[PDB]
Amino acid sequence: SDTKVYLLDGGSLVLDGYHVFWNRGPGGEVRFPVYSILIEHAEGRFLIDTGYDYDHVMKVLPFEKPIQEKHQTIPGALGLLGLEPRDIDVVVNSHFHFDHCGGNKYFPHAKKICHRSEVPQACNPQPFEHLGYSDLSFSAEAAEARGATAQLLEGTTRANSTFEGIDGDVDLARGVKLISTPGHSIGHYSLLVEFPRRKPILFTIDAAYTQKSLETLCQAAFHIDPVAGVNSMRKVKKLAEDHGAELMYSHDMDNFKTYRTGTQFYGHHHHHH
Amino acid sequence: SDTKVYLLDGGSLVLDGYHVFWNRGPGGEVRFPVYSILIEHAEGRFLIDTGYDYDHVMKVLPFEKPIQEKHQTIPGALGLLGLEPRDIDVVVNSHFHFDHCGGNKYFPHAKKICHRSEVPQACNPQPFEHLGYSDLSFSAEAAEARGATAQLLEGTTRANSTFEGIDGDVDLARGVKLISTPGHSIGHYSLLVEFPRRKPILFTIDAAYTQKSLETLCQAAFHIDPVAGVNSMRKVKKLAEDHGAELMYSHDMDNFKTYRTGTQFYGHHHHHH
Ligand SMILES: [Cl-]
Ligand SMILES: [Cl-]
Ligand SMILES: [Zn+2]
Ligand SMILES: [Zn+2]
Ligand SMILES: [Zn+2]
Ligand SMILES: [Zn+2]
Repeated sequence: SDTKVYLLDGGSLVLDGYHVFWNRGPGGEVRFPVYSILIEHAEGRFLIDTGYDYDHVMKVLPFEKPIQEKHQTIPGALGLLGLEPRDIDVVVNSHFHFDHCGGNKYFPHAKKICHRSEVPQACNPQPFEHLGYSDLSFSAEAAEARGATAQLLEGTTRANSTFEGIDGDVDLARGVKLISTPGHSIGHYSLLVEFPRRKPILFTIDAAYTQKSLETLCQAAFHIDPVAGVNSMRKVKKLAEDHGAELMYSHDMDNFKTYRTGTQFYGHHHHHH
Repeated sequence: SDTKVYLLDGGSLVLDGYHVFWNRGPGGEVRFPVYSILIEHAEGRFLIDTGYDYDHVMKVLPFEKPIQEKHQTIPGALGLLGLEPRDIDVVVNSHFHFDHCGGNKYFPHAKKICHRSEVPQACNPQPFEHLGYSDLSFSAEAAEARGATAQLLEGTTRANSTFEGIDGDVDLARGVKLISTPGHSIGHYSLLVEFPRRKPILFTIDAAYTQKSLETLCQAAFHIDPVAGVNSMRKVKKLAEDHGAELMYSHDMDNFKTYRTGTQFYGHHHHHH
């Protein structure tokens, strides 16, 4: 069956404008959305990222003032589509900052995929990365390494939280490509989805928070290598041009309000014939 | 004659707390001092850094709300000591962000020294570095490369604005060591001054803006490589321990108010014998 993309609306968080636009700002509170990307594909149901865990943010990062209603948890968002976590075959994480892996705990049955460097980074991050990598409930191994086993959902084991590590640009499935875009994090991935009858979508994820971020090459203040970060923005600019792909950003409220979420999706049949 | 250090008070600038403490903040306007370090040495008078140019900041970065009185320009500060720019034999720049090289224009006669990578960086900086490297009046070559020859003081030539490039930890003079501390910028240098009868001083310069910055390994948001930036903070922590050196920070108002400036200096005779 034809590839469809559903965006799982995961509520919102707040940072300073200086967090969102490194050094440029302007300052002041900025609320931004968090979402995950569900692909219904011939080869299976693939979930890219799993949003944030509300209790985690309220305990560890309450200054981010999370707003997330019951339909904006991963199980809640899947429920809107008549699905449950057990329906997802593969979970892919762009990276393991807390706002992209907070729902992994619900998928012990799924195959898990991430960049090869990301699990080791969560186990032993740079000192300035501890708060980004603060939810280790996605990995028994990383939780153990970080002294955070108390975060683990009951039933989580090393066996059911082991990732297949990947590297470079790689095909997840037919017309679904993971685009290596490191800098924001050591193994950060963006996502390119191709369709049978509409143009590709390039999900920048955290390689570019907002359209303005890309336009100005002003990345987020959270990064491990801002030189890599800029080069990954250029890679994204070009890949979208070269593919005629449409760009969708991770944490851009104005743009997010134009995005289909919930039961609305990308990849409609055309009724041409 | 015995080594003496005079701090040239160069007024102040404002940034957001998020600029000063990368990602940690808190936010809000923070005013911080800018100073240069004059060493009266047997081998000559060495000036490390030259503060900011007031007209440059008011034209290019007015949001930094510069305050600088006439005795806080480099000629003004030297005047407090009965000196003029012509009295300085060697100018060393820690790096070429505008707040450390704005007074170089006054020293065409002096030998100039900087890290080998810093002039090329000013000529062609990373896109996110353009505003840090925004005053090119210290170099005819860099001004030309950046389309900024209008910034040049009359009489400035390639001949009299050429630097001797250095690399690694190197002795500028007896008991004066330039400590390589890259990360904040590609060729950033800190400074260690040893005396005949008091403990060394390690001037962190921009490797650590404030005491709190060092204590928490929270560097400034302005950097090119934050991994290098942390490692340079560790190098500074250790070198100070190993030397029993006293730490002095670049942009720390609370600490700066305890520092000797103007006619007060470090390196007094002890009257013991
Ligand atoms: Cl569509
Ligand atoms: Cl003294
Ligand atoms: Zn992130
Ligand atoms: Zn994110
Ligand atoms: Zn600097
Ligand atoms: Zn500075």
